Amino acid sequence: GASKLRAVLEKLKSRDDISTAAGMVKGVVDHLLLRLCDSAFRGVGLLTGSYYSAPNEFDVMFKLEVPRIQLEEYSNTRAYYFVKFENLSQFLEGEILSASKMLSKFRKIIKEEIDTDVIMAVTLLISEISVDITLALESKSSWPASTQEGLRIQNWLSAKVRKQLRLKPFYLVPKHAQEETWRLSFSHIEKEILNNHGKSKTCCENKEEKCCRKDCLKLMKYLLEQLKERFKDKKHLDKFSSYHVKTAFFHVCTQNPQDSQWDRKDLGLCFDNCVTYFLQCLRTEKLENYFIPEFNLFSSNLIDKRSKEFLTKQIEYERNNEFPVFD
Amino acid sequence: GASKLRAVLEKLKLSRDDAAGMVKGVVDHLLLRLKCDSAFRGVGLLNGSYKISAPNEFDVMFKLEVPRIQLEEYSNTRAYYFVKFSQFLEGEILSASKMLSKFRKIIKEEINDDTDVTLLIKISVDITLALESKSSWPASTQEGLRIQNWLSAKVRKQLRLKPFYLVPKTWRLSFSHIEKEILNNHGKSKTCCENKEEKCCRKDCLKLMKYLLEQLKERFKDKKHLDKFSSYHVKTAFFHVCTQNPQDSQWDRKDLGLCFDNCVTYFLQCLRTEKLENYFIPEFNLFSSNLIDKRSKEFLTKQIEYERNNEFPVFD
Ligand SMILES: O=C(O)c1cccc(NC(=O)c2nnc(-n3cnnc3)[nH]2)c1
Ligand SMILES: [Zn+2]
Ligand SMILES: [Zn+2]
Repeated sequence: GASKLRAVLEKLKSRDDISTAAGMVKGVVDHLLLRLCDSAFRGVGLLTGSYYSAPNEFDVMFKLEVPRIQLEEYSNTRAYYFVKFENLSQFLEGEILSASKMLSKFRKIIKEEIDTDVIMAVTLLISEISVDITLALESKSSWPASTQEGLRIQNWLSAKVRKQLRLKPFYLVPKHAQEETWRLSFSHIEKEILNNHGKSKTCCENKEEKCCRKDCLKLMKYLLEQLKERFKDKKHLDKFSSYHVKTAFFHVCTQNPQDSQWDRKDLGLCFDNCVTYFLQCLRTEKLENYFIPEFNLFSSNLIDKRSKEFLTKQIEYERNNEFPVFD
Repeated sequence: GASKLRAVLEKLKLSRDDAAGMVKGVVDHLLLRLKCDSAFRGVGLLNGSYKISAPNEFDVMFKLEVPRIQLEEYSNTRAYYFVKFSQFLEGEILSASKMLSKFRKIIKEEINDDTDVTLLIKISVDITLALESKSSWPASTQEGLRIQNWLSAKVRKQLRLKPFYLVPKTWRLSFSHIEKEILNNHGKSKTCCENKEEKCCRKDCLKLMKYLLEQLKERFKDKKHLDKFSSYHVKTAFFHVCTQNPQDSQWDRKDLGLCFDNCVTYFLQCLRTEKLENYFIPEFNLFSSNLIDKRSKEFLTKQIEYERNNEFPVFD
């Protein structure tokens, strides 16, 4: 029953509709970067606008190079940190850097340069299409000791690649934990190891090496969004996001490191295994962050078992009926 | 027969411990005095080590980013260029003679602060200055670096967005950085030579053919028939065979004897047909009659054919 999934893939490929709309966004973003003329946002750049069933919604991240940072871990929560440190000290509240103040001037300088308006990091609605903008510090120092045993790809993309990827800078993003904390972000690494997906360097570059990894992730996200929309009336699925399903997908990738276990003929079986693993994470309330292995996205402190037991029930019914949410 | 190949591969690994700290400190220190001068302000050694049977001889390159540069090719050579962009502009062109003189002059000054002058210390490291250009690579490289069936097209695109380097010789193309990259990341699989199940003999094949040429260059040191051949020819031919043999299973270290034989065979086909294209500039034949004459190739050919016919007595 894999043709119904490829029929979904066929309809999912809204290909030109996102291509023509991204040009309108490119102007707004390029017309946003010049105005942050600010001393505070001098070295601000971006991180190819992403688009996680909604071709009219975008999210771009604005990198801000911050040199000579030093991080204090919050409270054994290995993903949230305080930031310490030719000098810029407006938001420097004592020694910790005020995330709320630093985000306020970011919202302020952006609201000045903006049928384009702003909603309550930053979302806008141009020409009636929305763009989420995110502020991120860049630290070219070594990755925090909380990441050392994460990104277990040595058996899949090789240890030589993992050492190379950990040479790259990491990113911190304002995110409360109960406030004034920044969270570790490796979205750039996620982009890297998704477009260089295979164990073979020529994977998917020829008909004999066509795998179904990207297609499995796309259906995982599509399944979640469809059910997130179907049950919009209640809020049981509001705490789930495509970051969870893509983190689970990465754990299936390190579990099945060979390209032979991802042949496009076995798309139905491979996707069935991807759905099976995501359900196991739901029931056991365990899905470690791919880069911070001690950070549990599915801990009871973040999502309650009632909402996971609801998501599990919906997915189990879907798999047992050839996924009607696709119809 | 492959037992003898692994024997010299073993003896070639014991001569590696002796060593690279003295070379590293002197190259580090002299880079500070280079930033003293404005012309060398952005200068920087590019990755530190370097014949193979000569452990006391190194070769370093010094990258100095020259920006916003227009290259115009010297009369269809497709590999030598004039650098049209202020101490060394003879005309509208620059001058490697004036650049290297200012290089060798500034290089001379700092040295006198037990090292003579290529700086002999015993060991003697050779230094090379390279122009860096982050611009798109010249059109002569358009059909070179044919690795899309071996290391994929994505890797080829990623390598070509890296800068290309020019070296005084007119200035000639140099892709030594790209050579090292594909050498230590050599397999179709990313875990090639990283586990017991995916162990290839590509690197061993390159070391053997280099040791093959150097030893015969030493044996016939007086005949002057092989002094024009260099390890860059061996490595260039090795890359072509890697293109001809993309799959890692065609490089199983179970078949080191056959893999090395297939390497010397291709190298001999280049010597006989007098064609060895530059791996990056396919229209630049290193084995041309204007460079190496036929008598030298025929002598090198005959010497390798006898060697392979007798299980390489030079490897003793
Ligand atoms: O040109 C020759 O026939 C020749 C013969 C012997 C030695 C060298 N010189 C090098 O050691 C070299 N190292 N890289 C290159 N190279 C790069 N792209 N084209 C040539 N030559 C050149
Ligand atoms: Zn693939
Ligand atoms: Zn290998």
